Amino acid sequence: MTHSDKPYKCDRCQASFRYKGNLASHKTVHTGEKPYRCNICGAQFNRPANLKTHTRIHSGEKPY
Ligand SMILES: [Zn+2]
Ligand SMILES: [Zn+2]
Repeated sequence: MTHSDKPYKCDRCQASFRYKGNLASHKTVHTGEKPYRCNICGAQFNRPANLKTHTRIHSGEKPY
């Protein structure tokens, strides 16, 4: 058993909410819809998975 009654909570800080609209309202507080940005190229990503795959090219440790 575990505590869980806020399906719509900010997965960035302690803040939590039971409504999706409220979450969006709270998101305005952070002011920065750019979690990850590639300085090398300039691409913006909302997920680290894509960034990890993107780093694949930048992965300098085996040129050939
Ligand atoms: Zn937050
Ligand atoms: Zn890049």
